Amino acid sequence: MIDLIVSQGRVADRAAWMIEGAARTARALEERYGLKGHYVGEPAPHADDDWSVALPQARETLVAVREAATESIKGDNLTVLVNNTCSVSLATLPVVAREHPDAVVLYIDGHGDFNTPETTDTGYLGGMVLSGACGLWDSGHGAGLRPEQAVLVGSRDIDEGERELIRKAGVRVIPPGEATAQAVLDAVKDAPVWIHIDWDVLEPGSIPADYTVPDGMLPAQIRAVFEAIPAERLIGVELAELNAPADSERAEQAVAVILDMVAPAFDAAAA
Ligand SMILES: [Mg+2]
Ligand SMILES: [Mn+2]
Ligand SMILES: [Mn+2]
Repeated sequence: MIDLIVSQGRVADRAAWMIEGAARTARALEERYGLKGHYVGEPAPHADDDWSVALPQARETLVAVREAATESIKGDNLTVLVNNTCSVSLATLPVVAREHPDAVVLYIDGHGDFNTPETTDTGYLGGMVLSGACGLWDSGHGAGLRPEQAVLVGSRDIDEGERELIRKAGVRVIPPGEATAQAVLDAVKDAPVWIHIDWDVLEPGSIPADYTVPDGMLPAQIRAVFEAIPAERLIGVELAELNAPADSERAEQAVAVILDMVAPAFDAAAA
């Protein structure tokens, strides 16, 4: 079955509606699969604070997400986190790597999220998530994820400094035009799999752009990844960074696309 965990506490959010987007996504999953989410954390307004300020502010939410994710990973169900920001994964990825040292993390994101305190241009915690989990810097919530076990999927237009940190650490990158289901399966080999998704990986707007080559990943490419990962091997899935206001038509349309992408994996786990 499925364990649904929903972050609703601020974790460095610089966007206005990602807590609301997480809630609406969770609601759609509850209605479709007959689930009741475990909601963690208290909302707070977005702000452009430095990671050194935002990170301590988020400690209570991160600790609570860590303990909820730990219980789920140790059990028998599919762990599904609907997270406001990628930074929630500073708490979950060290758990994944500890409980499943052989897991491959598919970090599906238009960005690398591999900055350190020394290299970040913007101070944003969300751009430091994968490097933190891999121990390039100390988030205060552990590390232990081998960069050799992390695969960035859909990332593009990466700052050349950050791209060299990624390369030196051994993180593989599969850009959108290479990110077929088979390309992703070849990267995973026989490993159990954790999927982390930042929706900015998706090609914006124009749903049937039939005569142009997309720069981002298409919804069909994400679905093909969820179709291809065997249910027995899937440890869990994180859905992050839907920026859409509560009760907006936009949020209703967005979660319908999300449910279509994740259905192969979630339908199988619910059986
Ligand atoms: Mg499980
Ligand atoms: Mn991200
Ligand atoms: Mn991103």
